[PDB]
Amino acid sequence: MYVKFDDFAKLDLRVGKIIEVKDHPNADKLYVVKVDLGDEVRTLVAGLKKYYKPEELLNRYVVVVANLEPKKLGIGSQGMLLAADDGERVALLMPDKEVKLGAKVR
Amino acid sequence: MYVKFDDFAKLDLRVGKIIEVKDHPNADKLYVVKVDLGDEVRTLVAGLKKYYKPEELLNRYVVVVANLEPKKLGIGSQGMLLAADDGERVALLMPDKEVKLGAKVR
Repeated sequence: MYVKFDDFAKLDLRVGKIIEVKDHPNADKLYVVKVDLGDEVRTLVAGLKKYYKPEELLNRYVVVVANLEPKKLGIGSQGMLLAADDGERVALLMPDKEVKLGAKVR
Repeated sequence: MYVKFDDFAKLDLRVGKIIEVKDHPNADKLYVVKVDLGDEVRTLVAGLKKYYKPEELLNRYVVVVANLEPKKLGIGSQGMLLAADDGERVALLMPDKEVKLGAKVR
């Protein structure tokens, strides 16, 4: 279903860096990662335990929907990391080069 | 400004592969690329002439807002490739691993 440009612009996609990956004590397959957006530190709950080992996620440049309305998952989460998934594999999005943390995706 | 989850779900972010990069005769800095979404072939107008040489964009796995309402830019365009930009550099988003073309980003 076609989406209008403003419907896209409403989203604030930013580039961030995962600073901490901790296990979410209150959910089996969720990780509680902290993302560094340069001016702020978004801590969000992401389900990547099944596809990523903490060692892999740390220091990774990821893409997050920064302005997603805060939620309580267990623990407080704000935003989500984007990753593609072809029903089989799950692969996080990332810039092809490094950029100022908090870089606007458009 | 907080965005509701459905406001995010409205968008169809897909992984695609750039099959062709041609110069847009009717605009200085625009490229007219064709993206392979696996089941379809989205041809969209992207302004990357300034940051990417055709040789670099070809065979690249990129992320596109598939369901963006078709537009006439000059030439017909549907959707747009996502790239981060810290006001200086411009870096396309891409999966960290390869995935079925047309893979849903979420």
